[PDB]
Amino acid sequence: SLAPEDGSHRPAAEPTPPGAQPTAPGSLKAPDTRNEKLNSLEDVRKGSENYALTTNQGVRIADDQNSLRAGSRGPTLLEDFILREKITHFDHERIPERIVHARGSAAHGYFQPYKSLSDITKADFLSDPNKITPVFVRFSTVQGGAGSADTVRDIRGFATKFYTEEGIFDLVGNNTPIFFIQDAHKFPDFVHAVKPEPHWAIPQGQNAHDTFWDYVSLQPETLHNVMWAMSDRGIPRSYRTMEGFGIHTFRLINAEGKATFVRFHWKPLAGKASLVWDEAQKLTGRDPDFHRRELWEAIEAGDFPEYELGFQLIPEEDEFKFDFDLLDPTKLIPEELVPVQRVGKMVLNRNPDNFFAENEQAAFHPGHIVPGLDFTNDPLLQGRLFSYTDTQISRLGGPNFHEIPINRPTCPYHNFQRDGMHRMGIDTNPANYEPNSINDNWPRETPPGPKRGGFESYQERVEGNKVRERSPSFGEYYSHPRLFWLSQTPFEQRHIVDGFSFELSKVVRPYIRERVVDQLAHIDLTLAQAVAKNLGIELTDDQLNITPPPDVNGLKKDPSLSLYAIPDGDVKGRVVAILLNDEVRSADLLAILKALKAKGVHAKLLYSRMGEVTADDGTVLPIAATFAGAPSLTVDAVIVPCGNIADIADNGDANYYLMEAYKHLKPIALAGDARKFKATIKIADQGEEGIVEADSADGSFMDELLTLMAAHRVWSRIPKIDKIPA
Amino acid sequence: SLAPEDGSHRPAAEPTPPGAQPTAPGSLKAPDTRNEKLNSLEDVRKGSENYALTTNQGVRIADDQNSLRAGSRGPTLLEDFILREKITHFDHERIPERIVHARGSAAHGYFQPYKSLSDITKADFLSDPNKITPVFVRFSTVQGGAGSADTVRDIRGFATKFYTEEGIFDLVGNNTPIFFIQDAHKFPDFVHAVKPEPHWAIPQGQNAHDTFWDYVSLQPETLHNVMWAMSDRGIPRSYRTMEGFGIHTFRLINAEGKATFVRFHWKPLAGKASLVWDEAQKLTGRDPDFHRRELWEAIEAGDFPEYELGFQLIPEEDEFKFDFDLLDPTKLIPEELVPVQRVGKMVLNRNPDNFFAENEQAAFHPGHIVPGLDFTNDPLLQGRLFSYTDTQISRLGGPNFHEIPINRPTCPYHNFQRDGMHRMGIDTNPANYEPNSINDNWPRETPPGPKRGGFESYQERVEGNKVRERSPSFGEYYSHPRLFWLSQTPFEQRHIVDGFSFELSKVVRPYIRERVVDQLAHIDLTLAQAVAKNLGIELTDDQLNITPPPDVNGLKKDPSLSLYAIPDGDVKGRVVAILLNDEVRSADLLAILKALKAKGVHAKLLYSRMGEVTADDGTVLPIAATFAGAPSLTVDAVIVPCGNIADIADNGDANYYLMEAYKHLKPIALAGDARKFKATIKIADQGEEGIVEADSADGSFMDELLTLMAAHRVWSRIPKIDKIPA
Ligand code: HDD
Ligand code: HDD
Repeated sequence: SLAPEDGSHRPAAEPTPPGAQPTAPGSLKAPDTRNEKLNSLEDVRKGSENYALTTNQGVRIADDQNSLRAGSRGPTLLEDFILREKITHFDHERIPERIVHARGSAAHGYFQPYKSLSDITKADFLSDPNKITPVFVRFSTVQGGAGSADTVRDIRGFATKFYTEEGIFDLVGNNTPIFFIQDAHKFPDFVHAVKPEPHWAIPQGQNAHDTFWDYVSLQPETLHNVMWAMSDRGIPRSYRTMEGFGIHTFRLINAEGKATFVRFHWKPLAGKASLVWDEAQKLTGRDPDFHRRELWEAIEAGDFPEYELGFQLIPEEDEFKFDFDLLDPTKLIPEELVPVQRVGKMVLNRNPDNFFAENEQAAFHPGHIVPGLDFTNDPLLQGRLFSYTDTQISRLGGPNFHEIPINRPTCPYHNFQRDGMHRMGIDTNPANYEPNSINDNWPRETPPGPKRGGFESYQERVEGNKVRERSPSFGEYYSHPRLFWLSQTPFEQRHIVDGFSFELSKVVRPYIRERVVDQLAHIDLTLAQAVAKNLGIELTDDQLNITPPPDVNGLKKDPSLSLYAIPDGDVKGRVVAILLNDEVRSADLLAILKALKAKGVHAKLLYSRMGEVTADDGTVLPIAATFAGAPSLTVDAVIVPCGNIADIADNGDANYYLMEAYKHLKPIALAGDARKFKATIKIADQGEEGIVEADSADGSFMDELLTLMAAHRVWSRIPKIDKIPA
Repeated sequence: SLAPEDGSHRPAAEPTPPGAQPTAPGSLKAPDTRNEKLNSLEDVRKGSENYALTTNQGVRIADDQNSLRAGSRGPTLLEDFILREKITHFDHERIPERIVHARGSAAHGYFQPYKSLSDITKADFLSDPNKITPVFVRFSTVQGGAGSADTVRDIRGFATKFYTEEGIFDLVGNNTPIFFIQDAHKFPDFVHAVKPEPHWAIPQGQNAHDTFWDYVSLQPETLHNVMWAMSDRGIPRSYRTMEGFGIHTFRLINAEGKATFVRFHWKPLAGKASLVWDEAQKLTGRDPDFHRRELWEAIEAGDFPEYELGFQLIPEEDEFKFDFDLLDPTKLIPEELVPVQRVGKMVLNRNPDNFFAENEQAAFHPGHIVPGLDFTNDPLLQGRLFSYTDTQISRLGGPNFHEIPINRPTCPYHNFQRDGMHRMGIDTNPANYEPNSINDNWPRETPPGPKRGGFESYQERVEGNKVRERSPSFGEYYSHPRLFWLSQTPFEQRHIVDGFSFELSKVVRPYIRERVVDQLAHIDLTLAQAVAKNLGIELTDDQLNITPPPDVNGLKKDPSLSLYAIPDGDVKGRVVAILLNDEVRSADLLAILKALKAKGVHAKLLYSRMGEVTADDGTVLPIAATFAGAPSLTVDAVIVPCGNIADIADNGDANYYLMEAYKHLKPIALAGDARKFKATIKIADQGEEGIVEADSADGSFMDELLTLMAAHRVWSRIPKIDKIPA
């Protein structure tokens, strides 16, 4: 036996906080969590304990340490079938990554609606508040490869597979409410532009290069989503703290055949929260798997990601009531004009067992709809419907990708389709066609109906010539970017300016930067001037005189577009670094941890080495990480208790830890002699908002810190940070 | 026309320093760089200027902006073949990445021997110093995906495809002289252990995780390459500044049929140089494409990567003369015992045109040898021979991957093989079998001979039973790690310690850390105690009393194992950050740029914003990047000219710039009022070795600076950096 005697190789099969236990496969970690999809994957789950090592043919292997050779220093023999099976399988492990959104992290969960929506849709998964629908959700970036970093600036994908009783419904969204382009025909162009440039394949995971800004400068329709991407929306703190949107207008179809237009929304119940750019960038180097890790660990801890499904609903007769086209995917529907009606709740409560088998192989496709939904003519949606079926033929090896376990419906599926690579189902039907008499025409078509009926498209009127033409109604590019800008707080505006300025600095051809600044002058002259200035560009007289675009249906702002305008902080599942010394004051530590535990906030105990330290009273404190190994990038706040402060006062790493957290606007709390650390970050004797300080770590020292954490970052600190060399 | 009037979209077709011009495909950048292989690709290069946009079938496209739809707001029509072709090709762009070494960067060049080697090898490419062999070289990391970061801690791959007159020879090596494991049967185990863990696919590009150290702790044969990976060898400054090795003993065979044992080496003519860990890790976040960028830009600048090919030659009668087995790929041959004969030089002088077509699709395989070379019984080599043919069947789509342009021989190739997916050659031979009379038996076998002859294996004697058994002569695991350890400088020793300490700190299961510490105590107690101390572990008495392993054939060190013991700095191609201010002392800048130019050292002008600044004498200085956009991580030294130092004196980014560079041991030079920056980095009034300072930037100031740059980093500074919060 290689396992240790004390059984410490095996993670506890119960919820534990991040870092307490090694992470494990979801069905070993949380064996008691179940839903109908997880249950149905049981036939393909393979265990391992107490089984013999075999070939794939079931032959027991005696020596898995050597090749077969003629003499123990001799040549390897071709007859070594155990070696060749094992190397062959290794040699063919990889499958193509997704063309876009290659980088992504996934979890199982469930959805339930709040009430029946049968008055507006016959969709079965929305028919009954008791009806629970298993889900599999994959979150992702867009641009980078599967091995790229999580906390890049990019759009995020938020893809949900609902395993309904009437088929698979995939809701394939992003974390911003619009897309960059209007017609699918341009997708390979846009994607080629944002992707690594084709001569040298640089840069990975970054829009900060010439071809992307070239495209944008020439295609003003992209400016709306670019504004989002340049805002702090482009750097979420967690997949748990971002919004999701279906982007397109789709249709709900009720049992009377009435169509209602709908846009889909996901509201994060843990609230909205983003990083700051310098933090996000550095974090791609300190922990390129930060969001993937954070997601897995939240679930293992029982901080399950929760989201609320919502619908913006527009009657058919209201199609033309707005200043923009409902079918234009570069246009959002302001919540001030059409509120989001709450629909149901989704909880992600189980990690996969095998990342490749469940996550890498999952195929999501927005054409996968169910009776009670239908499409519209949104010409970007329209082209999507072709792609997500097509791409699976190479990515997943052929037309039986629905038989890969994670993709299988849990409801019945029967039809006359046969064969194809790696065909699993063995059909016993004497007929493989219809109509047939030799099996009495089974499986049979089902008329549409109120429930359990066949799919019928809504009979929308089509009238016009066969044209490759953009609708004139789509030809307005600035008003939405402007509404977005005006809806942001002043610090969010600063961050947008600085996103454009940093990205444009990396564009080598100066005329591209100028053409982008010219485009910004059409959206807002304040934004345009602030960017221009950071680039050494002066606006012309002409540019200074560009009339701003009209407001959107009378709105001069919509605060639902801002991350922070309306506080919606949740501290549960956030993390605090506690910087230890070799003689910690235990009364400080007890108080800190007790207050954190009460609010569901985790802690990591840091020191200059691993092992343990002993507190003043003899208490042994296990160290999670070093200052350098778990940098401030990875936590939401930092607390330093009293003790032997001299032990760390001249530690570069410990000082720097505070400077980095200070710069990135995080709450910092210092107790007793840990107040000495005020010098390092240049805090006045009388203190400042965002630095909590006191003789000892209570009375209200933890309440104040916890209040700063609910506000996420100390925005008021922003003018103070250019000073600090961090 | 969309290009700018002044033609600044197009980079000059002449060598230019990094950042001076946009980078370009190699045949547009260096159209007159030719070699036989590059010329032979001309049939497949496709241009673009002045051609009409078409489908793949050659049909001109009128509107590449719109799908075809029934009405300009109507549905997309299935008959849109233009859209579907474009989206189909997009949907299938990706191919499986390499199972290992997926991340890599490649260039064209040539090789030429220094003298005829026909005394020891009939290999045609080694027959005449005037024989020029085109080459294609791909450098890589090992663990991470195609999308992961360059400056990770990893082994690096160094693969060279020689397009010889008698066949392709691929020399498929790494940047350390041994591998982790003895027998190819264990390669899937080792690789699964090092790769992201299967439940959650974390971590990317890092050995710093439980499963890797689990394997290492249980397989002491790994310890030798583990030591190299934990040293600064695991973090090269550049693919130009690392060694390459074939690892295995192979054979040269001469025209008389005499076999000589050979190990291959590549010696970098730019010298050996590595980053420090904190810089490397941070650089994976600031520029994950840094090595790829730096290789491409060196070649565009004319800093061609050059390497000397070297052979360690051991006569057949000397097979058993050492105290390790020549066929054990975890053992190196110390150059103190068998010197490296320098045999030729390879120059990398042209970048690819298309990364995907030339780099991603390149197939290298060590079984691709030519008459004059042969294999040995090394059980790791033996197993590789199977893998590199097998893996291309999925990765490159079939058995015709040799017809992919970058992979084609430039010499004749004719045989009876036919068909296979994407067969390009159209065979006219009446026969597809031999022996045949219908084509008079052509193409025909060729007897082996001194030149242009067929391949015959060296008739090595085999005697032994069919066994799966490790040779007992491979059962020694510690003496090579020890020799490597003892051969490092004191500062390289500290970085090895820090390497294990950092990595093991991230292993969650503490017993794994302990088991690894125990292994180190079988190598060297000093090492084992220093790593234990960082982990909060105490060695027992038993561990304190483990006898060290014996010397290697009497050697207690070999300075050729160190990166830095023997000075071999070359500053050509290195880069310095010059930090600007809004009134630069122009006389300082003239002197600096002049001295750098003379040594081939590049410069990047940095400021708080883009655009320009104007010098005291009115010279207009273009800014390359901001302090934040081109961090000190990306440069070899920092110089700060005099001028209006007040302008940057209080800029946090400029201050941090100097702190970061100082912490990573880089030379810093400060002229006139720039010396006010001594305060940010805590430098005593009467100066410190590694900080160049003077009233102005005279001739002596630049010589001192360039002398430091030749020593790569200021190792004496290491005790000062603990103090610095950066
Ligand atoms: C016409 C092509 C096309 C266009 C216009 C879009 N996409 Fe897409 N998308 C794909 C073609 C595609 C794809 C090529 O089919 C992918 C890559 C691999 C795959 O399975 O689907 C994909 C993947 C993909 C994923 C990852 C699903 C997963 O995690 O596996 C998400 C979240 C989206 N897309 C979301 C969007 C949104 C919100 C869009 C605009 C509203 C959008 N896509 C436009
Ligand atoms: C038994 C399997 C096996 C073993 C023991 C090794 N490798 Fe390997 N290697 C592969 C199987 C393989 C592979 C699966 O066939 C790869 C992956 C993709 C490809 O085309 O070849 C590969 C790729 C690969 C590459 C990248 C080539 C390129 O850039 O495309 C390098 C540099 C090496 N290997 C070097 C080594 C060295 C120096 C080894 C030990 C001395 C070694 N490999 C052991």
